[PDB]
Amino acid sequence: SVIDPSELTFVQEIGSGQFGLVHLGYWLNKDKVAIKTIREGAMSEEDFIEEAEVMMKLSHPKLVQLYGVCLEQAPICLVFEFMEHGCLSDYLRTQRGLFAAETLLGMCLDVCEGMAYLEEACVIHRDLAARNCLVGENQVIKVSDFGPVKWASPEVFSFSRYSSKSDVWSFGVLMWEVFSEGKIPYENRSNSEVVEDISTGFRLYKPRLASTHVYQIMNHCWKERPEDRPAFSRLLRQLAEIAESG
Ligand SMILES: N#Cc1cccc(Cn2cc(NC(=O)c3[nH]nc4ccccc34)cn2)c1
Repeated sequence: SVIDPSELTFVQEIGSGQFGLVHLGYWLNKDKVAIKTIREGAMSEEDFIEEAEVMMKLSHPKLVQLYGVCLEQAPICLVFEFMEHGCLSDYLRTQRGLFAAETLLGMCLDVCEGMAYLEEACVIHRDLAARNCLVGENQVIKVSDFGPVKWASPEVFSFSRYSSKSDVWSFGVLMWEVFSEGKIPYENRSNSEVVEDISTGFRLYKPRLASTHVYQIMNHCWKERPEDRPAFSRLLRQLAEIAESG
């Protein structure tokens, strides 16, 4: 669907990413929206439209939804549904010390449900992190930006070979982000240092709020070889097993 600039009311500025500015607005003085205006030079306008085109044909309750595309006036923008609490990364940083391990695991499950859908759809995310996840009504997590050495798997570090298994490693890191309440993976480590530690066999430490079982799954996502990593469909059942038990 096509949206006119006159149909949008820019209320306030709510974020600035590498690819553009995000605003809180209204469409047709009705629906509360998030307007993603393009950043010139950061990416081609064609790729900005294609990103949204792909997303509009992927329907899952745990993936962000668009209202449409506003192309008439530059800066060109994407009109998404509003996610009240914003990015998971920011929502974890503030609200830190208030989360329970039952809530945090439920967030991983929300993302895994979404990721298992994209996996079946043969769609590779390539940048799955807490910053690319959005918190909405009743703390539901939705995946966004489905059109970063700290989230990269060894195949990505040295050979740039992305797969659903590359996203599995990323999800393992996203899990650490979630159970660390927004903390940065490999805190004061350089890109060269992250590659060296992982290549030697080292991995992110067990976060305080995570159980031994949670870390067991994290380490299953962090297997050097991608064939020894579970698919998101297997991963989803693994997390649910601990969700109902203890
Ligand atoms: N009401 C309100 C309100 C006013 C100011 C800030 C906030 C918190 N906040 C919410 C967001 N939401 C988003 O950024 C957001 N929502 N859907 C999105 C889709 C794509 C990218 C970003 C999106 C960001 N900050 C909420």
